[PDB]
Amino acid sequence: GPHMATGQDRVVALVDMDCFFVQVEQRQNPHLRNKPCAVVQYKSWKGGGIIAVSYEARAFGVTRSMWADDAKKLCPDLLLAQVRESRGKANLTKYREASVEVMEIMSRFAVIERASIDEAYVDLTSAVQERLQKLQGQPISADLLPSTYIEGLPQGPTVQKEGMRKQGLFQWLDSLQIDNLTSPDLQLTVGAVIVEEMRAAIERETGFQCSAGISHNKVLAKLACGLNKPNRQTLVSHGSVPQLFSQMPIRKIRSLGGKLGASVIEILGIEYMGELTQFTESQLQSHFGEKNGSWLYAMCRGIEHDPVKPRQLPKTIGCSKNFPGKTALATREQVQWWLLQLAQELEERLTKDRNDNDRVATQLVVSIRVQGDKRLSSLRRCCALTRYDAHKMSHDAFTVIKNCNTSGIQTEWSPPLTMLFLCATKFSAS
DNA sequence: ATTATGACGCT
DNA sequence: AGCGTCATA
Ligand SMILES: [Mn+2]
Ligand SMILES: [Mn+2]
Ligand SMILES: [Mn+2]
Repeated sequence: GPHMATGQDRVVALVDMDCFFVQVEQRQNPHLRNKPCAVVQYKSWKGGGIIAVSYEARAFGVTRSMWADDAKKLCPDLLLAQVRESRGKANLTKYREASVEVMEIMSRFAVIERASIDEAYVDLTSAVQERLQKLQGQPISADLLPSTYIEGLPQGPTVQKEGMRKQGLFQWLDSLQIDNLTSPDLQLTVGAVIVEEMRAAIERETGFQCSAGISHNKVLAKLACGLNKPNRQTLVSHGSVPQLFSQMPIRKIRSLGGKLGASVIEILGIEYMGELTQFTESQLQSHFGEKNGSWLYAMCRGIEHDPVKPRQLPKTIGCSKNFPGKTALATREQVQWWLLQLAQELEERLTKDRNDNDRVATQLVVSIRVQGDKRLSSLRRCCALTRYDAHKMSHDAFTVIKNCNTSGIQTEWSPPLTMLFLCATKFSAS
């Protein structure tokens, strides 16, 4: 009774950009605006690989990881923007810099956790308490929530979609008790008001639109965010969880999209998140381990405790390139040339990072893939990173991998390399 | 022959 | 440490 924890202590939001790289290119090139559009890397192999798709183009069935030539079969008028190439490789700097624009705006409202190049979590608990004390028991007007959906509403005793959003919002606000400054539903609502303000600032100041989710933890906020994309935000209350989860495939929850989620389904013979509630914590721990078991037990009830980490900057800076099919590197001079190309991009990004962020990387990780190996990475080795010098870094990288060559004579490289990776890690203040 | 990343868990 | 898992454009 009075003692069951309900995972309602925090207000957490996740803000995620809409079709992010496409918006970055559409801002730069107005001819791409309001069009079926995609962003592609490379060109020669099957038109290049698509990595971002406008919502107009999704309507034709265009997706990420589609070759452009195949996307064009679905959408003949599809417009394309190409990722920059520098030093023989795709260079993502434009999108990393656009990301910083957005992250710096979000940071004006709260400490954020950068979770990808286009999204961040926000713990709004404190900001909500202050807006509530300002409010002075003042009801929250629907006009303060112009792009908010309330998940699960409307319900009970118009065929438009905006009409439905407003009906749900009205039912939600009508049920609220604004008299209680400790009420979780009220706290989420005020959180949503703040996130409207945040999203308006992002669009005003960058031209980019985004979606958001507001809930009591990161997993629910992430799930919420996707429910009404694009250019909308969604509030998932604690009370909405049993209905939401009763038909929610397990794989849709963050961390459960891979082998663990598949094992949950197979071992327990279930399909939906809600079905997990019928197992004891010990049962779940027995199948999935102590940590996963406790996490699942709480998660299926809408409860999760992972903190929003105060980290706005990536903690690693890496450069990677695949060499697929017949382009695999087979000579020493080839390997050394590409290690240098990667190291030069790495130096450029590291030197900028040092100036911007007052830190220095201290470890260099070198990774390669060899032909035949299914695994992402075949080998991973570290060495010291003592100077931001591309020639030193590439020479050092070569030194750490040079023994991988099964060749008898030194000039050939075998088995051929299908991936090179350089990553700077272990930052210290400077 | 999607690729280019980036965080965190295990032992 | 090195490997594996899961994730995002
Ligand atoms: Mn996005
Ligand atoms: Mn995202
Ligand atoms: Mn995506």
